[PDB]
Amino acid sequence: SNALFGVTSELSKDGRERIYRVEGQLFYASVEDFMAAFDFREALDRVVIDVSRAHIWDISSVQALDMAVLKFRREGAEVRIVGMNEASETMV
Repeated sequence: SNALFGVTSELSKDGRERIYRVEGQLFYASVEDFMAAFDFREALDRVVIDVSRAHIWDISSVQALDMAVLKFRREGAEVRIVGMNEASETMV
């Protein structure tokens, strides 16, 4: 479900970088919805995934973030995560 989390994004003026902003609760039950939030095929030099406003609750949701990162990297982007420390405090 995407009831408990949201993803928005903003593209740079040159179209070369996209920042995704994730907010709310990330649980294993919503992994497929989380994946569907990203456009992995976009021609980008850089992707930022900002999870500073999100809470990761389980290791499946960590692995889903890692997979989104890997998929952007395989499509040629330099990828960085912002807010991992804050998002990871809930990983219980």
